[PDB]
This record gives sequence, C-alpha cells and structure tokens, in this order.
Amino acid sequence: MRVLIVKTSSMGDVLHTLPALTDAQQAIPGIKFDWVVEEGFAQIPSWHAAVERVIPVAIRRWRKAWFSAPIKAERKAFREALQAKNYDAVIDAQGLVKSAALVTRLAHGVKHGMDWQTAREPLASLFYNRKHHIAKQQHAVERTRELFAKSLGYSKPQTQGDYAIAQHFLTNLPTDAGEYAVFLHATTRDDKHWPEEHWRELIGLLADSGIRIKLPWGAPHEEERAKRLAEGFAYVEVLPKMSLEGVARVLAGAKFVVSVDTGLSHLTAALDRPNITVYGPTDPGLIGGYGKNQMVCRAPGNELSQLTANAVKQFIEENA
Ligand SMILES: Nc1ncnc2c1ncn2[C@@H]1O[C@H](COP(=O)(O)OP(=O)(O)O)[C@@H](O)[C@H]1O
Repeated sequence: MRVLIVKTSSMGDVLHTLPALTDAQQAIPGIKFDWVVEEGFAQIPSWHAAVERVIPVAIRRWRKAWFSAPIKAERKAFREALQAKNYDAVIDAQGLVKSAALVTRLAHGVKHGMDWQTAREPLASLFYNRKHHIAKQQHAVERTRELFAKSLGYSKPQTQGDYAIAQHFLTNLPTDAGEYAVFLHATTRDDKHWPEEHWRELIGLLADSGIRIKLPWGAPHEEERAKRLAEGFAYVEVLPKMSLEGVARVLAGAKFVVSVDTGLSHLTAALDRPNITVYGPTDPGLIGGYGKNQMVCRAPGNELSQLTANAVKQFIEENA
C-alpha cells in the first residue's frame, strides 16, 4: 500500500500530521507515504520512517510570476512528479480549495479528505472521492489521526499520538546533549514576542545554575535580537545559521525548551522535548502544542509584556 499525503503548509500543520503516519504504519505494515509539502518544510517528512517520496511545491512563490518560463518549468516538473505514481489512496489533510485544486485534483488515486461540514473551506470537499466527517472540536493531531484512520480502514488507537521523528536524530545527537536549553524567541507577530527585557531576566536567573543556553535565529533581525539576549552571559550562545534539520538536531539535544508560539515550538513538541510555550494574543487551547511534556504558560491579560521571567522560571521549576 502506497499513500499520497497533501499537507503543504504551516510548519506546525505539517508536524501535527506525523502522528497519523505512525498510526497507519503500525496498523498497516509495509505502508509507505509520499508527501506533497511546501519547499521550506520539505525536510520534515523525510524524518519519518514511513515516508518515501517528498514532493515539494512552492505555491506562494510561484504565485508571484505564475507564467514565467522559470516557474513554468518548476511547475511542469512538479506535476510530473505528482502524477508519476498511482496511489492506493490520496489523503488531503489540509482541506483548503487552493491545494485541493492544484495538488489533490491532479493525483492518481482515490482522494480522501474532510467533508463539507468539517473541511477548513467547505468547497474543498467537492474535490474528494471520499468525504469524511472529522469533528472540529479536538486537537489538529487527533483530527488528522481520525482522517487517516477513516481513509485507510483502521480504528484510531486510543494511545497518545507519536510523531516518531525523534529516532532520526538520536543516532547522531550533539555531543553536549542535555548540557543546554534552547530559547525560541523568534516568531512573526510583534505581540507574540516575549519582550527582550524579560528574556534576559530569565537568562539571568539561570546564571548560577550551570546550564548553557542556545539561541536559534532565522533572519538577520532575529540574529541581532539573539546577540542582544546573549550580551553579557558567558553561558549563552548564539547559534550559527542553519537548516530546519540542523536546528532540529539542536532541539533534539536540548534538556528543555522555553519558546513563543511558533513553528519551532511545534517541532520541539514533535521531538518530545520538554517545552514551556508562552502565549499572549494566541490561545493554546485552540492552537497549542501536542505532546505530554508540553507545558502551557499563559501571560497575564494575554499580554506577554505582563509575563515575568520570574513566573516563567517559577513555572519551569513547578513543571519539572
Ligand atoms: N531554520 C530556522 N532557524 C531558526 N528559526 C527559523 C528557522 N526556520 C524558520 N524559523 C522561524 O520560524 C518563524 C517563521 O515561521 P513559523 O515558525 O511557522 O512562525 P509563526 O507560527 O509565528 O508564523 C520565524 O520567526 C523564523 O525565523
């Protein structure tokens, strides 16, 4: 059995899909998955043992000059890669018209997806051969598990979902694994950031613990912030620029993590690492992490400026 997955975007959404592949592999031995995913996250599916082919798309980038010869080429190579194999099942775990019309529609095989009532965009259901009813009021990880389960003919296990990507890194963990913690300070919205002042205070509180802290960064401004947070603390290091798989390895070796509501926080949960995610304008109950050792820390009045470094540590301490 070879199945095709359409779940391209939002690092988090991609990551939350992993537990479903694990259920499938355990219930259907020998099952392999191909995965159509946004180029920026293409490495994530390769970490799962049940994944074979990873087929990258770049919808947003392609949308800006859709008929240019350069893109036309990429798009042609994409469609050919997508239509190369004939699948026993195509599972659209995205439920958006855009990817359903551009990806799902073109795949060879019975197409499964969420029905009119439960798809993110109802009209997306019209593009599937099998429309499944997946209840909206449950975690995204569970919903996708239910989807894979109903699509492949097996009952969803009652055990907690297992991302099963950690194993990919445990074979080659950083030498200093467990000697440090990782602080994920970078995200996309101003109000989702925990004020720098507070990050430093938290860093400061750990000065005499003996722990080391590593700060990742994706873009120049983030590195600058990273340099400002480490300024003065010898036990704090600013990581070099690296790929997702690179920062994945570092996370895998972190004893624990403190982070803002962002994709890398979801990755950290996928690697089963203790993590304290701090929320402000976004709600964890709706968009929170999945994974057991995932600890939610709400800011007073949902305003991170009101979250003290003291409370975050007084949190890490009482969530040990
Ligand atoms: N390889 C990387 N190393 C460090 N940070 C990264 C890397 N890739 C993405 N990011 C961070 O993820 C964020 C952008 O996307 P995402 O994580 O999904 O965030 P959000 O959920 O806030 O939209 C940025 O803050 C970006 O720097």
